Amino acid sequence: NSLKYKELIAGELMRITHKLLIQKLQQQKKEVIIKIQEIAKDQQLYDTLSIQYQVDQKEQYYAKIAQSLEDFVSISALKMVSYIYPNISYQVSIGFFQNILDIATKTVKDRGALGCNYKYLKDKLTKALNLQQISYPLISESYISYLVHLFQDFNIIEIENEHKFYYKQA
Ligand SMILES: [Mg+2]
Repeated sequence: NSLKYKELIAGELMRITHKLLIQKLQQQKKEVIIKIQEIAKDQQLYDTLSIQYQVDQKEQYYAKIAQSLEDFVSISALKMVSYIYPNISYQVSIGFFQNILDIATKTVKDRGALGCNYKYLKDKLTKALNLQQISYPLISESYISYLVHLFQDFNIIEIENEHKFYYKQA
């Protein structure tokens, strides 16, 4: 029930949904529908849910996914269209995720030659979505790295290989 754990779950779900959304668009008519069984096929999601819950059985794994996805419904990123297992599936709002891409693009573009880092972009996305009706952020660090890497694969962003390190003061 911690706010940090909710964010970590929601961020894996954000990536998965965006990944499915982009796959479906390429292979195709107007709407994109994803099954809960397709959302479930991600190792990090399973590993993240396995931190606090027993999700070795599918139904229990699916239950906990449906629970975390209720917040996605209330912010209009998804809409449930089939309710009765084995047919639990959702329509993805293409505007919601395109808006995420518009905001990410503008944030990094306005920085120009100074550029920015992963925290900055995360705070900026979150401030600009302004989803105060949930009470934890949906944007995790792992979702931001997936976006940054996606942008790099489309030649939009160049990632620096330099890192800072510090002497540990005894
Ligand atoms: Mg993620």
